[PDB]
Amino acid sequence: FDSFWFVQQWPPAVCSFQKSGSCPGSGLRTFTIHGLWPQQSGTSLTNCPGSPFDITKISHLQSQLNTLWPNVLRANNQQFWSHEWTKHGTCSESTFNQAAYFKLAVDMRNNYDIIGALRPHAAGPNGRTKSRQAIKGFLKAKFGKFPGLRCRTDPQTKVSYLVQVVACFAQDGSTLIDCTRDTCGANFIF
Repeated sequence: FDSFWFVQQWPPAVCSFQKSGSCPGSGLRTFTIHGLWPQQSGTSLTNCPGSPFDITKISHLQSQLNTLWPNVLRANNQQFWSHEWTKHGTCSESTFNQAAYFKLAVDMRNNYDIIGALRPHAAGPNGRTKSRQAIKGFLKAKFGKFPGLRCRTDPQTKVSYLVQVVACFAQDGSTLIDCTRDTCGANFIF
């Protein structure tokens, strides 16, 4: 792999697309971790053969993980961590074992406070229209590089909502680099 995509999601927006059934994320008011995806040639590496998920290897991080990496769609956190490790984590196992991988994600989250970067410039979430250029600019100002913005379109109203923010990292897992792909248009609701 040549880089990492550190993906954070906005729980309320994510759950807004679940028009049936429960969605624990409906009540969260902070960006949470979706995942840390190893990349190669502008594409996500997935389902690499590797070690099976082992909860005892990340036992010392259970408090941080339950707070920062909750399953927002269902009330089973461990299953979410297991799914993310098997689908993405195994692809960077040659240099980051399971314990270091989850620690990386937690550290990244603690060092990339999205709302904290937006709040002072009146760009915090308020269910109103925001500009892709403005949001990317504010984040670049605070963190030094351009983030990747991901959106989803409501099938009923055709309105676009910001659901995830990506921070791109070099393969060392600490050097921030510019992201180059957004799925958001010029404007979206946040």
